[PDB]
Amino acid sequence: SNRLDGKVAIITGGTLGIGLAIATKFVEEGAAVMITGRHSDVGEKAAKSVGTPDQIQFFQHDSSDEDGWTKLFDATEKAFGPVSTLVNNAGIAVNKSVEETTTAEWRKLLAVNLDGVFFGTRLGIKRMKNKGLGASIINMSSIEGFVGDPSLGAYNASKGAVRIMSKSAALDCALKDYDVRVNTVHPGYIKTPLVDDLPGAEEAMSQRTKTPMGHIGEPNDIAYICVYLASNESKFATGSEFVVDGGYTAQ
Amino acid sequence: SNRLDGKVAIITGGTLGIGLAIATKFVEEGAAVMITGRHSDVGEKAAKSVGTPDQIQFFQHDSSDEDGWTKLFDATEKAFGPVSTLVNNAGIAVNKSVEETTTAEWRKLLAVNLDGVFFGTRLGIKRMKNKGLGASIINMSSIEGFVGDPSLGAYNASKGAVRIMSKSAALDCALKDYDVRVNTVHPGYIKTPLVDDLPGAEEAMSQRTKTPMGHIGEPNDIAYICVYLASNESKFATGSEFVVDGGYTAQ
Ligand SMILES: [Mg+2]
Ligand SMILES: [Mg+2]
Repeated sequence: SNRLDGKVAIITGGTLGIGLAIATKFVEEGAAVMITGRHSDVGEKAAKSVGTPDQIQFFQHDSSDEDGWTKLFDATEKAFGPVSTLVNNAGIAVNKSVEETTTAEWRKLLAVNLDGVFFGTRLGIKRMKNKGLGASIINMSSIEGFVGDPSLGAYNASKGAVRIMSKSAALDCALKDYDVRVNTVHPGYIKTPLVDDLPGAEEAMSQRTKTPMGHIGEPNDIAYICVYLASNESKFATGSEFVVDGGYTAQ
Repeated sequence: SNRLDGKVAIITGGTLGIGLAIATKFVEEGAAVMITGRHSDVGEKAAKSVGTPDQIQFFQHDSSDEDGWTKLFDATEKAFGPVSTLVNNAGIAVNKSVEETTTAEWRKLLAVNLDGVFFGTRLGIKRMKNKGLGASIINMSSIEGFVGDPSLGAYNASKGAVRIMSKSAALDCALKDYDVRVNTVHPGYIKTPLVDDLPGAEEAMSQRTKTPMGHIGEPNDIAYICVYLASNESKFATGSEFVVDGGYTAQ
């Protein structure tokens, strides 16, 4: 289909789940991809599973590591040429209400879910602007960027932050004619091995009072909207929020 | 009209502008008030200007100071009895795009605008739940919790964070029957001495492409919605955002 002909993408947290599905579909559509993750055993196997080194490689990185972002961009460009596309997908969760969140939990979650997305967005603008690449920054979020969950307080803070920060970046890039778009993607519940590892989680998420479709999604649901946003098909979309949630936020 | 009969309020950043107007109207409506600010020269004059120590006192505090929060709730309880009402109003600005934000600027602004609001909200829930106080946490925000501004990147992140974190807190308090409401307030542009000191700032904010009313607001515009939210008049309002912006976000 070649919908991402010539694109060079970084996908943070690309070795598992949603990130891995995005990476897989990006390679299928002609993009060269650098996936990141915390563990080199998982990451090297993930890249080889998707394609050859001319298509996809792994780079070990914690998205909260500001200095490592520079090496990540350098390694990606050395492998594949100038980066056109950044998917800020790496994220973690803390299962606590605001009331029950420790300051250590707060700082750990914000380091990945907010600081890391800031570091990637800021550096991506600088490295991606003014190169005629049709550059696109896709900031992964979730339904928790729109609605509260009583037991995801810090997570809610991080997703609301990325939702509105992304609009600021989108506007600055558009007003300055940078040729960089910035958008957010908001999955509802998505089946991954990690959800499968939590007894009863999918069953609770599939209740009609949570997901009206009565089931949860799959990683390719998020990969397909990310192909659209990375592609030049979405060249007029910037500062927007794309929800794929089985009806969660419609009620 | 005694709309805040018996209430005991903490107002962070209560020595200037919006915070001082909220403190003034809260005292008029029968609340006891502890205002905070950085500077004891400003804060002691401000409290004395509003009322007697039985009505209003000052407590020196940086809202980023986690231990100081414990001291502030202790001092307010000692002065006035159990705290019923918290206005998280302290905030700062950085005039930078996401691209042009330094990490130091990012961490300085989030320390006040996000961590400080988290510290206050978390402690407020713990100290005001289950006391029959009609407790209310008002998290101050702005139009930049809804829309991007290309030159307020970190500020946008902080306001989006507080917007959705406040919904999480509202839901958990409601579900647990804590008798604590949490809401956000979103001023547009407000005339203050700080705006008056920057030639042409008010004129630019008053252009119809910014504020459709063709002028900016005043601190009492925000004080009046805060009286409503602190009062038992708003006992069914929780998890909501209240915008007072001259039409800014309507276009
Ligand atoms: Mg090949
Ligand atoms: Mg709903």
